[PDB]
Amino acid sequence: HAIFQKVSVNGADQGSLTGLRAPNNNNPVQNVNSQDMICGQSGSTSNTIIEVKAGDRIGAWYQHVIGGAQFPNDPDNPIAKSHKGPVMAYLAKVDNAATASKTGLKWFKIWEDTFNPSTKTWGVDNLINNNGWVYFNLPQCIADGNYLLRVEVLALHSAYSQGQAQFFQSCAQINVSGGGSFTPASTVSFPGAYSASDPGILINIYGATGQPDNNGQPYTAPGPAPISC
Ligand SMILES: [Cu+2]
Repeated sequence: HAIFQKVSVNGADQGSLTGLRAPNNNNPVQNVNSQDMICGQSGSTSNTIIEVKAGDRIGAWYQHVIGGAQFPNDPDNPIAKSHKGPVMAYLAKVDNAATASKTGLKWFKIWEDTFNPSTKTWGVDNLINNNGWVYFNLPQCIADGNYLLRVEVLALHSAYSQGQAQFFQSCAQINVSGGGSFTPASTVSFPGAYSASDPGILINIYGATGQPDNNGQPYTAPGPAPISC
């Protein structure tokens, strides 16, 4: 249970919920065919469009609730340690990131932090150690203009049952300057890109000793592979 609620651009804090379409509650989305998969549950919307340069170091901040820890010494801030899973970031080109409908967009993945089998480290593990932040560079080649920036935590602690994987998503409204001429060869739909039966969604991550180490096996994140310039 956590909410993507803040963006940083090359270390510059943009402010809580500034430029975000984020849910009001930290409850997970579990139906991969729901419209809630696009930007999380409908909650707060911002009029701000975050100005970014292609290649910038983007930070995405998860916290247990809106504003940080739910209470002093909250053990589930930024997110419960049991919630092992990947973190993924997608882009969708839109004309107007402040007014565009989240429905029917053409998404492509730009980054993911999934699972390292030799270190037994999940993307969520890195999120926790970075105090809720996940860091990734916008591709140098993406074209100028407005995008929705979709960041997604997929918690797999009870994903061994159908439809029980937990998704925590929000969208950031951005405008890219100094970009290139990249257009994705292929795009995916949200909802639609994920299926409940995907090997990275319907999965038992627990090993011999009951640890969430995926039995040291490689993990296949759902959706397309990250694009390359
Ligand atoms: Cu949770």
